[PDB]
Amino acid sequence: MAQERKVALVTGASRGIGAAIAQQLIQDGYFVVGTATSESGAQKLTDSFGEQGAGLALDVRNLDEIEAVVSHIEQNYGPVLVLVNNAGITKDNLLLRMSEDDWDDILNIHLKAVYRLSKRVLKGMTKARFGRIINISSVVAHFANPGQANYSAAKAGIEAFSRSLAKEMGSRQITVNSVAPGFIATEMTDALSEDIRKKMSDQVALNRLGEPQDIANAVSFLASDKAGYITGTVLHVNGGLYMA
Amino acid sequence: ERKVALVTGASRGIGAAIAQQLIQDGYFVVGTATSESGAQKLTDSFGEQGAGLALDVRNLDEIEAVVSHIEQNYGPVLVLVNNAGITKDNLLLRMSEDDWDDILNIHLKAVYRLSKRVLKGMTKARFGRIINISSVVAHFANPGQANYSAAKAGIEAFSRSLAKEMGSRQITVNSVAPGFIATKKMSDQVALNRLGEPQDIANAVSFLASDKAGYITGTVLHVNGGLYMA
Amino acid sequence: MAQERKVALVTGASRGIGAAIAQQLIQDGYFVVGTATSESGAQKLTDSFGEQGAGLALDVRNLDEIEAVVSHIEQNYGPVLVLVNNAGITKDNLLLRMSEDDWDDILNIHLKAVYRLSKRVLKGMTKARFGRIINISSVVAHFANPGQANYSAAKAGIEAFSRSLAKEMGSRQITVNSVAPGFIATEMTDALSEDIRKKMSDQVALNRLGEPQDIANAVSFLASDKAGYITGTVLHVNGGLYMA
Amino acid sequence: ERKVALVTGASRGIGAAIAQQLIQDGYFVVGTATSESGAQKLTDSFGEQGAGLALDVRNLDEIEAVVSHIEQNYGPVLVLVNNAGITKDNLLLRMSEDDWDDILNIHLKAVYRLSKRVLKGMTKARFGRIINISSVVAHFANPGQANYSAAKAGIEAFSRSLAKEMGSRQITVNSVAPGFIATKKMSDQVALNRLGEPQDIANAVSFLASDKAGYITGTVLHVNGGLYMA
Ligand SMILES: NC(=O)c1ccc[n+]([C@@H]2O[C@H](COP(=O)([O-])OP(=O)(O)OC[C@H]3O[C@@H](n4cnc5c(N)ncnc54)[C@H](OP(=O)(O)O)[C@@H]3O)[C@@H](O)[C@H]2O)c1
Ligand SMILES: NC(=O)c1ccc[n+]([C@@H]2O[C@H](COP(=O)([O-])OP(=O)(O)OC[C@H]3O[C@@H](n4cnc5c(N)ncnc54)[C@H](OP(=O)(O)O)[C@@H]3O)[C@@H](O)[C@H]2O)c1
Ligand SMILES: NC(=O)c1ccc[n+]([C@@H]2O[C@H](COP(=O)([O-])OP(=O)(O)OC[C@H]3O[C@@H](n4cnc5c(N)ncnc54)[C@H](OP(=O)(O)O)[C@@H]3O)[C@@H](O)[C@H]2O)c1
Ligand SMILES: NC(=O)c1ccc[n+]([C@@H]2O[C@H](COP(=O)([O-])OP(=O)(O)OC[C@H]3O[C@@H](n4cnc5c(N)ncnc54)[C@H](OP(=O)(O)O)[C@@H]3O)[C@@H](O)[C@H]2O)c1
Repeated sequence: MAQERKVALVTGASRGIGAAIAQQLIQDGYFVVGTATSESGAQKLTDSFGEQGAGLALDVRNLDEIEAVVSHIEQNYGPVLVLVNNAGITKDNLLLRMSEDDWDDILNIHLKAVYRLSKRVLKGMTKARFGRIINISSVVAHFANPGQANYSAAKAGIEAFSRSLAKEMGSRQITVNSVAPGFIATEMTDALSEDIRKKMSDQVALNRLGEPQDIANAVSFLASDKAGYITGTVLHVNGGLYMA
Repeated sequence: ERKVALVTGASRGIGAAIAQQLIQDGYFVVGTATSESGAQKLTDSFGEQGAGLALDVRNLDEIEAVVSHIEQNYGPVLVLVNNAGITKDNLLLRMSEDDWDDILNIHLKAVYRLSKRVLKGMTKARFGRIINISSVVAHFANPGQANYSAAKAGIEAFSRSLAKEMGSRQITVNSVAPGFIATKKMSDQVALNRLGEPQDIANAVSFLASDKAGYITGTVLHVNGGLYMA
Repeated sequence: MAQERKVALVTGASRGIGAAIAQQLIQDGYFVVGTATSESGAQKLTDSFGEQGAGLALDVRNLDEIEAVVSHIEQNYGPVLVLVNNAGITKDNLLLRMSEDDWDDILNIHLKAVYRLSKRVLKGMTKARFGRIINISSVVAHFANPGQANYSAAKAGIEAFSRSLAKEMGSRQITVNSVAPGFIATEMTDALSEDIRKKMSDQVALNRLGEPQDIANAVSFLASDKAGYITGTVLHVNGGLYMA
Repeated sequence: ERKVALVTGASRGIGAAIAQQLIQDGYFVVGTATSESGAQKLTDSFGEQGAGLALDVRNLDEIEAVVSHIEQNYGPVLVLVNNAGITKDNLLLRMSEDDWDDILNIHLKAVYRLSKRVLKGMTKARFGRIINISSVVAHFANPGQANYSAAKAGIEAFSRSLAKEMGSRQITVNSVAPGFIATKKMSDQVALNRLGEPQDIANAVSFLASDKAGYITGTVLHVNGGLYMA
């Protein structure tokens, strides 16, 4: 029997936020394809999802890989009808020490990848007259952070891209939205001290760090029928760290 | 039994959809109408999972009597949805003091009054949801609606201040800003090329009132089909 | 000889920001009417402005006073063509201790006064096909501050009011804008300790408290021909305390 | 002598108005064009109060040569106005990699590159103005402009980050977002019921580059006639 569930593609699904998003979309009833940067990582995803998802190796910096991955999904599982752009890294530096590579690599991994993957999935969504593109942004696209001019520019760019695309695709009942996490407990915050986590949580109105599941819950909502009249927005999930 | 939600203006439209959805979600819903007859209709619709009460949100005495009644009979209000409203549009040159004041009182003052009155129960519970219905026109301005736009924008700023005050007690305070909701030129302005339905707003309120939105506070959730985008 | 300069009305011009705005608009060439809450305060303003302005007593809570003041200006100096809504106070309290009076008095002094004064001056601006309404808002209408739910609601309301009015009056070449100060050195910050002023200035990107003249400079710009294509905006003057 | 301003794309339109205004304000203005012929025309327009240089902001080598030349011959760049730009609009389905990349490079990458290159002189002076020309469409979205809107929104966020980095040295970093500027259906969307002129933008840049805006940093100054309001 053929794969019959709607297909979601979640980039960077190995851990933390990406992993929680992938698992929640599986629980919601999607067939989930998740990506990792290595075959070994991809195989781990495959095993975690069991027979309701697949893991694929992908470096989102490369158009040929993006095209190959989506073609593979279309040929084996179905058209990508939910796209979650989550994969990313940071290369922080004050501008006076921010190299051409530091800049280009971050813009390519974040903003260029959103452009490339969004463009590649539009045809299938158009034919379906259904689609969800959900981009993971950051509180830092709103609240200024020194040392992250590259990351902030990319994430803000993604939000503006999302608005333009939402206008273009709305008549096909495709929604395009962003989710902007605040302080979410991840590998990186785990590496910080208890004292610094307390300083962080004191700035959050809710007085605690969030969890990957909080971001998964937002993505889940946006990907659902409960959010069909929401498009071109940023859904802030930061515990009142930043309010708009 | 269940946690109690209070939904103001639950007789029809958006409020009715919200009240019915929160019932389906598992809340005991107290819905309000401006008449005793409207309040009875709600009691009859909700049956065992809710109650109807008459309330004019312009009046502090009624607000205090209504919440007291709920506390005596059903339990503390742990989800407050401030939805009751009207419009009295006019270009500023034709906008009377009464038209200004009545809109500010029904929308913004009521949010201040009801929010203040429910804080103690939420604080004791270390749980709460205050969900205020705003509007797209608090962002995308419309001539003739200076009173309504001022009130809804006020509500949003109120909500941010209160979110900061109450967050440590795990009370979230948020706004939902509907676009054009059906109660051709309009739907052409919307990216999705259709008007919204009350259920679209109920769905957003339902999300916010749930554990799925436990880390969301002080925000505006825009439900407008791409009529206005941030 | 009759009063020939364009007339500006600046509410609460006794000190700090209001005083600096009034004096700058005089330097710009306006005839400035400033207000104070007492006759004694009004007389001080009269003397400070010399023969290029007037002081009038006004409590902006009262419609009859607002109407009387503007009528007086029209009968003696000219139509109000620049309106600067600056007068105000705070009555801070956490919501559980914020009384009906605390709420009503702040909404009336800030938002109702803007509505009342704006409405009262429109006819003269309409006839002139020139007008500037400039409302003094606050960073707190944007950046959440506990204890100021009344003040934040009023200032945010003023900004939304300004947008609606800007749409209504734009075809008459009347602009309606707000200026949102951050940490400005005033009587109130003078009353704080050196330590607390240092904590404040550490949060400002420019690493210092602003001065009343910084707000006057913004108001001056908006009231000028250099800002004739700017309407319905908030001009933030906070040294990068809050960025949008 | 005077403080040096660099204005990219000063040949015509908004950039030309900015360059002429900054001259009137008292800056020595270095303006740029994409050709040697265009650069000569600027040198001739500016006379004693400015110079023209050829620059394609897509190229890092040219950016570095241009600023070095200015530093050798005129003084450190203390006011940088990033204005040079083009559009390559298309619906996303027809937007090629080249059309994406070229817009990102000319707009956003150039702002990164030029800002980085001028920091040292501004830091030494403990004075600086970086003024980036954005656009209303970074806020009020337009179909067909996903590349341009992404770049301009990126520029604004870049500007906020840099404003935080450089503020202690009294360097301000701000964006000016023009609406429809003339270079009927359009002017009906504008509250002021007319298109803007290049001078409206020059006036806003002039304000920001002056001591009258010494406490303004990390902001967007909207100059759009009420086409889009915050
Ligand atoms: N954590 C937070 O608090 C926070 C706050 C704001 C925004 N965000 C955003 O939320 C998203 C999740 O971030 P995170 O902190 O959870 O990340 P993370 O735990 O570090 O995970 C990174 C993921 O992205 C993948 N990845 C890295 N480089 C890649 C490339 N070139 N191509 C394809 N995939 C690549 C990684 O693959 P491998 O595992 O195979 O290396 C991994 O799955 C990001 O977009 C981030 O910017 C997070
Ligand atoms: N519809 C839209 O497109 C739209 C867009 C943006 C925002 N909103 C907001 O959504 C909310 C609901 O709007 P709607 O379109 O559903 O309105 P609606 O269909 O006219 O319903 C109004 C409700 O409020 C109640 N109400 C009116 N005045 C009241 C008072 N003084 N005290 C107590 N209750 C009162 C009414 O009670 P009775 O039935 O007893 O009269 C009714 O239940 C409002 O806050 C509105 O501003 C709506
Ligand atoms: N200072 C800051 O850092 C800051 C920050 C954000 C926003 N703001 C805003 O900027 C404006 C200036 O504030 P400020 O702190 O400079 O004020 P301030 O120095 O305390 O001056 C208050 C002024 O308003 C007048 N006033 C008070 N109550 C009045 C009433 N009922 N009717 C008429 N006039 C009245 C006072 O008159 P008398 O002198 O006769 O009493 C005085 O001239 C205000 O709107 C404020 O909300 C200031
Ligand atoms: N016009 C509007 O309504 C509007 C609205 C929003 C934003 N803006 C922004 O305002 C800025 C100026 O726009 P405009 O309307 O004045 O444009 P314009 O009249 O077409 O002028 C463009 C300028 O940029 C230069 N330029 C183009 N490509 C370049 C490159 N690769 N390297 C260096 N310089 C280059 C041109 O030089 P040559 O003369 O040598 O070709 C010219 O001086 C742009 O950033 C634009 O995005 C304009």
